[PDB]
Amino acid sequence: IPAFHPGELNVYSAPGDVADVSRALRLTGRRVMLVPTMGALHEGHLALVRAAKRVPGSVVVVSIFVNPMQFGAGGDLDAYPRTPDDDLAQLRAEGVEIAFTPTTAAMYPDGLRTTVQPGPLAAELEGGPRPTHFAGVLTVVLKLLQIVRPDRVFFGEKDYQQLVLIRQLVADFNLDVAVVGVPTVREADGLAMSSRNRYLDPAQRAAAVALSAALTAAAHAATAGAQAALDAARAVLDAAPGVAVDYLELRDIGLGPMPLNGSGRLLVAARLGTTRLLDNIAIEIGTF
Amino acid sequence: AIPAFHPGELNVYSAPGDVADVSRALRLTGRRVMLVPTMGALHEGHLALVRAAKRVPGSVVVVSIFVNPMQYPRTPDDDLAQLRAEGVEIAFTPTTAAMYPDGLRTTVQPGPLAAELEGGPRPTHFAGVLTVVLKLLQIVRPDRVFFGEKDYQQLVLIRQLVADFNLDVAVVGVPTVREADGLAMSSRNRYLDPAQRAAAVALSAALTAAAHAATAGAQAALDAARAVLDAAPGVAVDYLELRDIGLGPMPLNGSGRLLVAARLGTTRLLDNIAIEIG
Ligand SMILES: CC(C)[C@@H](N)C(=O)NS(=O)(=O)OC[C@H]1O[C@@H](n2cnc3c(N)ncnc32)[C@H](O)[C@@H]1O
Ligand SMILES: CC(C)[C@@H](N)C(=O)NS(=O)(=O)OC[C@H]1O[C@@H](n2cnc3c(N)ncnc32)[C@H](O)[C@@H]1O
Repeated sequence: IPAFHPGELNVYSAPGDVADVSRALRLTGRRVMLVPTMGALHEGHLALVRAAKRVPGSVVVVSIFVNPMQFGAGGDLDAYPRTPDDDLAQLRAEGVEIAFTPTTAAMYPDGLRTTVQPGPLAAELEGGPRPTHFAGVLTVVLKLLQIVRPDRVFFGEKDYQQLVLIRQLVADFNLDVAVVGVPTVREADGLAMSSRNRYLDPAQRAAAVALSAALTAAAHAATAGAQAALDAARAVLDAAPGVAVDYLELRDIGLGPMPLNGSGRLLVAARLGTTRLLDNIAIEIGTF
Repeated sequence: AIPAFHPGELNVYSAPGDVADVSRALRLTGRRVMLVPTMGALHEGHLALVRAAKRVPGSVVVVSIFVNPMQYPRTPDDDLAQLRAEGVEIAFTPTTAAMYPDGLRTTVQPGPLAAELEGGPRPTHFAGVLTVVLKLLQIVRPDRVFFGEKDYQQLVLIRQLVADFNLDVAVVGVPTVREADGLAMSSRNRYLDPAQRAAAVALSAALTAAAHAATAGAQAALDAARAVLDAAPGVAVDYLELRDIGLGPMPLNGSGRLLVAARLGTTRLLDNIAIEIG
């Protein structure tokens, strides 16, 4: 096997390497935590890291890979922020012991051959205009799960539809891994932290508070029912300078069609100039 | 707590979590878990897979029996009896509802080979096969998984699954078991009337002739097989194709595979054979 130095950051590029190291560690009793990322790490990613780190006797594997398969059209791929130096320094600071940084050739030696076909949820919301996006995501996440074989895998609630689809993947293929959702990390004014936030100028940055404002307003209005919750969110988004709403939708927590008046998730996607922002929140209908 | 396991006896589990728990406990005790996926109605062709799995030192054999609705009689008690007689220690016999508790939701989409040959008449067949095999691999987590060369295209697509999804299992293909005259063993053979069963020998005869004709090249191999099939009455050839061993285009020399499918009345038969060109 390759070398592993405990209490140090170990960086592996080869899938076989991180696989052997993970397998070895699992036999020594350490529980293996996996945090899949596309790099450009910020505080939101670090909350997943810290959630992983908190599991007693955990070894934390953070993968960094920009997956060509989940990008669909033009140059979303070439436009994705890549800050690899900073990424490894943050992981060192967090006391993460393993970074997995595979090449495209190592992940896709045969191009797109066998792939994962998600359920119908992948055609909705984010999947609407990007009908192959989630197939890309679930395919890469399945591969990472098989390479690393973790006990638990960590995803943010910020990408709630992704989190849900990953739960379906784990259930539907009988994967032996626990999926842990981690609450969204927000700036001081409520803005959901995202790498995309850097594409916002100072005007747009100011208008952007509206997504989380609309959602939290909705969450409190919801004592008055679903229509009140939705109308409150919409009013806030309409009061906001140059925020173009793509969707604002209230669903059950599994992203089915809402109960009558139960527990749910309110999701929004909006454009500020060229920058598409996402946010979501837990909603309880008729409950203070 | 781990379900009861009695060594040297046939232990039957219907719940995925149960066989998962048992397989995990056994590997920890120094056993090597071998998986043999079947749809039951076992014959000597299936038992060859079993015997291959058994001879691995330290092996514990898991035979799954599950009829996939995603990819016609049944004998549960007789199947279990055969496994008992082979000395298999675990049979996994789940229900459709246990395997598919949420219906068909996430599935495996095979590569383009799935659209070819057997995927011609049945264009969603291999999607069903790869999905269920992926599920059984995750449930049992075997060290090795066994498939017959009889279903060569199936075997090749399973190797593609294992490669593409980085699965940590060895895929072992087991030679086709044949009747005394060379007909590949299949439950479908019993449906053949005496004339059809006589004519059916032409598939295997055609392929072995080709394998021997191939010292004279690719075209001589193909022409030999076609002549043999042309000498049989009531044999409707669906395809006869020579490909490389991974089922790509045949290279000019080197190793190949010759595959045939044909219909004798209502019964469809398949066969294939290794070929070495020149
Ligand atoms: C690799 C695969 C999972 C890919 N589709 C992906 O989402 N890559 S990612 O780098 O954009 O994000 C990695 C993880 O960080 C999570 N994340 C991002 N921002 C936040 C935040 N503000 N609060 C909490 N969690 C967050 C995000 O939901 C995801 O689970
Ligand atoms: C579950 C999945 C594998 C499913 N598609 C399937 O094939 N079920 S099956 O019961 O019909 O086949 C079980 C296994 O037995 C193998 N098999 C059958 N006949 C023979 C034979 N004559 N010689 C060698 N091997 C043989 C067959 O190729 C397969 O790997």
